[PDB]
Amino acid sequence: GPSTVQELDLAGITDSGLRADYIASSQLFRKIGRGRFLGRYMMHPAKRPYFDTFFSFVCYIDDLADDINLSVDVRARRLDEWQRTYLAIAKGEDEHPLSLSEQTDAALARALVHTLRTWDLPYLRVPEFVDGHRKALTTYEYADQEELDDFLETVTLLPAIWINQIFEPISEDAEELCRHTITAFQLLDFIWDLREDLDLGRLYLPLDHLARFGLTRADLDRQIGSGYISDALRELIQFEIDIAREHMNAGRSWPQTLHPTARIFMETDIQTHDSMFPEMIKDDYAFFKSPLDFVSGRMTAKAIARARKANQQATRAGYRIRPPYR
Amino acid sequence: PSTVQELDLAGITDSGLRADYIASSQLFRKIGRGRFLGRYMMHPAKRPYFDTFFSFVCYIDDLADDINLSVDVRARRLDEWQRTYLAIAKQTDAALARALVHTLRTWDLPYLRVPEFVDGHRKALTTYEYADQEELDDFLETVTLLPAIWINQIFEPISEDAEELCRHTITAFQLLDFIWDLREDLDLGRLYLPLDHLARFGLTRADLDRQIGSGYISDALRELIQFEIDIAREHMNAGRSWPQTLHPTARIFMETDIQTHDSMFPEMIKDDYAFFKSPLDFVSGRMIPRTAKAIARARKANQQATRAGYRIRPPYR
Ligand SMILES: CC1=C(C[C@@H](C)O)c2[nH]c3ccccc3c2C(=O)C1=O
Ligand SMILES: CC1=C(C[C@@H](C)O)c2[nH]c3ccccc3c2C(=O)C1=O
Repeated sequence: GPSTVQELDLAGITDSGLRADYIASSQLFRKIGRGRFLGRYMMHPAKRPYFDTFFSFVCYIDDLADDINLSVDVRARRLDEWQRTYLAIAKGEDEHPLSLSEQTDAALARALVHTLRTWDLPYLRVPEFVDGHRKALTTYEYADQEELDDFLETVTLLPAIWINQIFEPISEDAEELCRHTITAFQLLDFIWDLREDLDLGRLYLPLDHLARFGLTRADLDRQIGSGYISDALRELIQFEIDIAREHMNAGRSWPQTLHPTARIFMETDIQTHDSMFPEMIKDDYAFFKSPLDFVSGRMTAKAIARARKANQQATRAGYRIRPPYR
Repeated sequence: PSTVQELDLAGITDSGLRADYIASSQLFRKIGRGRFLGRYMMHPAKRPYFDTFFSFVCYIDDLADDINLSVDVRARRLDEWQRTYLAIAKQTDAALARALVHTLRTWDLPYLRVPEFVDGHRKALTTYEYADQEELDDFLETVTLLPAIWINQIFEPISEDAEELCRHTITAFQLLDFIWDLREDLDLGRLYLPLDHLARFGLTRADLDRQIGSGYISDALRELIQFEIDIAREHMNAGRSWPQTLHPTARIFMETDIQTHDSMFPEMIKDDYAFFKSPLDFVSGRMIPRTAKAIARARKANQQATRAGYRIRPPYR
């Protein structure tokens, strides 16, 4: 964009090879993150290379894990291939990527290592996130909350608490409010995608939550999208929504514990996910009874103008991003 | 107004067929990534057909383009989808295929020629540049214009001229896409501007690879870019009246699509082609205010069509 050179210059990212990897990672985020990419313009320009690269990493691994053209075994192999490339770059054994996928892997890895080391994040623990995705690929149900927490801690919350530091907290409360907020987002995703995930063979609601309402997995498979849900399924849906609400409410202060330059982004992201609640609930949970055809809370202009002012003011008040890793 | 209610309006009552349409519509929602967002402007009774057709084009495009698979594996997988389709024309693979067959037969389209579209993607897999317009035309004809002239029929033309206006318009959209996504296609190793157009200005692929997105472009590259833009704009101006040759229910869809693509030209040219000098920051297929308003006007125009007495195409059976 008209400000990409401004962004890399403000961050002090001047090596020509490193700049190219940041740009490649940002373009990959544009392509895969799509609407999420526009959130970059709620961030301070000097912060955007790191915001882009971190989101790019999470979105890209998601995309490998979700690619409908690959079997689960081929997805697991692609995750292994990315992890191998990442670790080699992280350890300085760097290989020489040949294929397009290998080149993409390596460019993201090089920018990511630099981003994580810039922010004193545990760059050598990235494989734990990847392992969590690889495990999720062959995990089709969760017996109880403890089992679901394994997925949430490794796939959802590990990267969340890392980007939380890039948001530059101003109070010690931030990590815990981060965990509640992103948990709520992730639980919202499970509820919203219930039909699709069930069609993929995956139940992200804990089996003992179904048991509490006398329901089996087969009950859910038959009813979601069927035209009819039972009273017991309505109460289970309401149960899971209430869990999401409580996490959203327990994390509501998160934006106020973040640097002013990250606050509008997360205020806007919270509002966007908040809009999922009435869409799933209204018209006696019509969302779950039929495949509905509508433009949802996503598929942001006002926020960007407010952010542009907030970012200019931050700079004039002496905001200075920390220097890039050498 | 749910997918179930749209299938009801279309008269599609077979339970297995309905489930196949629902699957094709869910797939389109999943993978579409903002392509064909005008789907929301179509008359609800026709959405099962449009969603199945778009799902088909998106799915094959994405499979051919997925660099998580080798080119050789993508050719095999394209070939396998081809053979499965034809076999059915006589698991999500079979659902899409059954819905596609039914959509195509409902509209008197040559449903047995679907493999020519798949096979054109198969051939482009191993093609990384085109010597001239003639070689590029071979690619346009099977991958781009073959499905365009089929969905044209589903738009219910009111004049034989629709097919030619369709060809002009979609050719302009496709050419525009090559220019707009030049940086990404180059990164993926694909040059969609014919080699002899480069030569006209003394340029090689290395020049484009070096300059696009670098902060600098040469006068020769400016000229090549304007040359390709002029070709696309010529097609856009020739095909622009296409909606006036379509049933009124299809007009806001294509009027808005034409207008959105027409918006791309000044974005690419303004400020001395700044578009080509830095990395792209545009996200395609988003629900901007313009589009939302169009969907609102289309809702009212589709209700007017029904009040005027719009007979729904009888589904194939
Ligand atoms: C930073 C961030 C994060 C943290 C991420 C970059 O690691 C996030 N994780 C999610 C899991 C499911 C649904 C939404 C999210 C999100 C966000 O929306 C978000 O802004
Ligand atoms: C019907 C249709 C079509 C016809 C397609 C459904 O066969 C189309 N082909 C394209 C190639 C490159 C960029 C845009 C298009 C489009 C459209 O935008 C469109 O509406």
